[PDB]
Amino acid sequence: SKQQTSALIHNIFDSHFAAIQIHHDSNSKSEVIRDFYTDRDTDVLNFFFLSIDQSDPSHTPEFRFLTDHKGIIWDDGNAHFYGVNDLILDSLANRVSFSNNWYYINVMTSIGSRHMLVRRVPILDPSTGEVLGFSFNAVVLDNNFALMEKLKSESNVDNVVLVANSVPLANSLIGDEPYNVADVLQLLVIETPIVVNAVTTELCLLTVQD
Ligand code: NI
Ligand code: NI
Ligand code: NI
Ligand code: NI
Repeated sequence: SKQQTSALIHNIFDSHFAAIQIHHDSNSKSEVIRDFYTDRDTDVLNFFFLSIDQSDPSHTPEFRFLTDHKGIIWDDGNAHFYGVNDLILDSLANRVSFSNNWYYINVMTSIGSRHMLVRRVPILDPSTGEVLGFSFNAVVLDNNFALMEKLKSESNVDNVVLVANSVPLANSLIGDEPYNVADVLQLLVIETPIVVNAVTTELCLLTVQD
C-alpha cells in the first residue's frame, strides 16, 4: 500500500531523530558537561563525546556545540566540515531559541545552502537550580548517505531521495541502477512530506520501488 509506505518512511525518519534526542537528553545531565562550564577543558569534553558516539555510531549528530549566557563556548570542530564558520554557529544558536524540540533550519554556508535539524537542551546547575547555558545537536541532511541508507533499508524500498521543494539534497543510489536522481524527480515513486513539530516543511522524502 502507498499509504503504508509513506507512514513507514515517516516513522523511520522520526525514529532516527528520537534516538538522537534520547542521547542528547541523557548526555546533557552529565557532570562532564556541567564541569566544562567552569573548567573549560576541551580534551576532556571531546573524549567524553568520542566514547559515546563510537558506542552507538548510527544515532549521532553531525555536530555539537555549547553556549553559556553570552555565546558559544565550545564546538566539536565538525561544523566546519559543512562550511559553517564561527559566525554561522553563532546564528544557529540564536535561531534555535527554544528547547527540547527539533527545528528545521536552512542556512547559508560557505559552500551554499545546508539543510539541518537542530535541537537545544538546557544545562542545569543542580547546585543552584539555574541554567548555565545550552547544548545543541545538529543533523545535516545534505549528502547524508548513512541516513538515506537507513531510510531505504528499514522501509524495504529500492532507493530514497530527499528533496527541499524541488532540489535533491541526498540520496541512497549506488550509481549502477537503470535510473538516476533526475529520472526520479523529472518505477513506483511515492512522495512523503516531512513534518517537523506538526508544520509541513519544504522537505519531502521520495521512495523508489522497482
Ligand atoms: Ni535506529
Ligand atoms: Ni572552530
Ligand atoms: Ni512525525
Ligand atoms: Ni527491487
